[PDB]
Amino acid sequence: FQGHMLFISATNTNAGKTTCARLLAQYCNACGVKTILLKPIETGVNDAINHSSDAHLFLQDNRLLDRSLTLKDISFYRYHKVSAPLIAQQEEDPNAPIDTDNLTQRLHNFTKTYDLVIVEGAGGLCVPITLEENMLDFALKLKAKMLLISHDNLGLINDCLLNDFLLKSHQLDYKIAINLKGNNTAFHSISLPYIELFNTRSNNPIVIFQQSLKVLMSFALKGS
Amino acid sequence: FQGHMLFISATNTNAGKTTCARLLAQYCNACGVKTILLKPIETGVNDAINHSSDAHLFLQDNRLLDRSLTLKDISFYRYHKVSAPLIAQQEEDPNAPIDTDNLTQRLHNFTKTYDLVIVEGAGGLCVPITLEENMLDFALKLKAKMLLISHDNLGLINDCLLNDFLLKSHQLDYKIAINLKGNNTAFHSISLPYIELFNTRSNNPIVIFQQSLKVLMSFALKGS
Ligand SMILES: [Mg+2]
Ligand SMILES: [Mg+2]
Repeated sequence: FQGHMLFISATNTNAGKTTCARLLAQYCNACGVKTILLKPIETGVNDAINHSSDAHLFLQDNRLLDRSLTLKDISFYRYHKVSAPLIAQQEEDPNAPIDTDNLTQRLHNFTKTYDLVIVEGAGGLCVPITLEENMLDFALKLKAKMLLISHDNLGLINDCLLNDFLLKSHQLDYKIAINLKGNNTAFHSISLPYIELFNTRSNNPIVIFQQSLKVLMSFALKGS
Repeated sequence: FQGHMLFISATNTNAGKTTCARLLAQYCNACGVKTILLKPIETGVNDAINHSSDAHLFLQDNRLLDRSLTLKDISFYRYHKVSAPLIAQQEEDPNAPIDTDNLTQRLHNFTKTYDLVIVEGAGGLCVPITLEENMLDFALKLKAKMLLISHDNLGLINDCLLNDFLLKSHQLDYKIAINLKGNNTAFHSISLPYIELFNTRSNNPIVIFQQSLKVLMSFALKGS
């Protein structure tokens, strides 16, 4: 086959997509699985003045494999507004709706040259990209596997399970992984006991990202 | 018929269930719709030392209609742990799993004496009560209408739509209302434009709670 593709979404903005994506791509590359990081859509940016957007961080990592990469090779629709992409596009670029067919082509072209293509979304599964499509729809069009990153705070149970319900209702392979931050041991006392129970009762368990680099590389690469 | 019943859930703990419930019951009572507030399950409490839990606030309001009410008349399963109810119950009261058949009886008994029975949940729709049931399951067993309160911050779009997807997938009447706090005008610039779009495209619109006291009383009381 050509390279595999893994979409990274989240329970909430700031849950840890970018941190986790970069740690997973680093692990994969260290294991000889040639992996690129892409941020096709990004809001809240001003590239004239700031070089630490998600796409810039991914570009830094990516140039360790290809010096010739530039920002426009890995991020395609970029907006100043800190909002859903649909809204940002309508306000800043009214004559250029986001074209997910184009994005699908561009992202799949990287499966020629990489073993794994990691695609970070924006905003969450239900966040609108176009009038007709949300991030999940985009992931479905890509035929990617899905890694949903959860925050590690009170509330994670509800948030994970809301996403579980949406994902299990669609035809894609997915995992949910909690981004368990340093210095949080309330998690183990408050939320973990339910995660444990859920995992005995579910055929698709919720994992802890930090425990799961090998498992998640296996997931991303398995099969066709 | 006997009195109507409205369940109040939320996108997230602290979104504003209790504030909104109390404002809606106050409005209803001022309109001559005799309304009680119930908090059947509550975690994170210590009644020996603190009298400002949700049940205590509801009791304050409720005693304006019935001096004889006490806390145990309106809240039935109460735990110290700040966690999902299932976990709190398993740790603090291992021999008494929450009995939603009992709760259904107790809550319906209030439809004899009230025009509207408002029931606040805990935690969120997917938060576990028993091994088999979450808050949504409880609401379904009650045959209540559902009011889902959303926070007003960036992220509300995703959160509302995740809940929308779950609710529309089940057989109940529901509304989603944003608790738009004082001093937030970012909402109108960032999130409202999408809410507006969504509402033109949906047969069940997302409303703003503060604009909607009349509409929400109408919703709660309509029909059987
Ligand atoms: Mg990011
Ligand atoms: Mg409350």
